[PDB]
Amino acid sequence: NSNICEVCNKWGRLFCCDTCPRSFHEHCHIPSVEANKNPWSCIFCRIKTIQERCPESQSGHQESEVLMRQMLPEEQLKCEFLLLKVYCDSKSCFFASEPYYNREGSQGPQKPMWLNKVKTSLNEQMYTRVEGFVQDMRLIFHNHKEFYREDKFTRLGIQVQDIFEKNFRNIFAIQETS
Ligand SMILES: [Zn+2]
Ligand SMILES: [Zn+2]
Ligand SMILES: [Zn+2]
Repeated sequence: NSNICEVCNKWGRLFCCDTCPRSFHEHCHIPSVEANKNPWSCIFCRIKTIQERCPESQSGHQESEVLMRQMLPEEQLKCEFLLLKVYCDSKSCFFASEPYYNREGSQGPQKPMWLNKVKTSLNEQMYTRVEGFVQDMRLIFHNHKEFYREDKFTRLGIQVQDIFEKNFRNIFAIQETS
């Protein structure tokens, strides 16, 4: 196994996947690494199994159909994995914890949102459709862009949204378009 967390790239108290060489901090993996379970397989491996069991699941889909899916166990896992992919980028730090807003010439968003809040919401099974999770994720970056206006810091929201969107299209097998 790797000797650094797959998500944050640091060493520490690491749990190793039995079916692949990746390793994780307890609360870096999503869901948090399970108490017992020998052997244990990471989210990466669980996602690869879904694909392998239903090869046609990789055929293109329309975003509108994906959003309307109910959050059955496979969709729950796909959203957990998508969230984890965002935490894998170091720029996610800006979006992880609860924000506050006090900048001359700007007003804070009406509905603040952050990654740890989406993570708690997934853990608590608060989303009934994929659309609820995707809407909160896109709201994180939209709030950032509107608040930071012409400050160059706005770019961090564009960057981390691009990671989210590329991974959304991959994980949910969105039909490729020009
Ligand atoms: Zn970690
Ligand atoms: Zn694995
Ligand atoms: Zn099949």
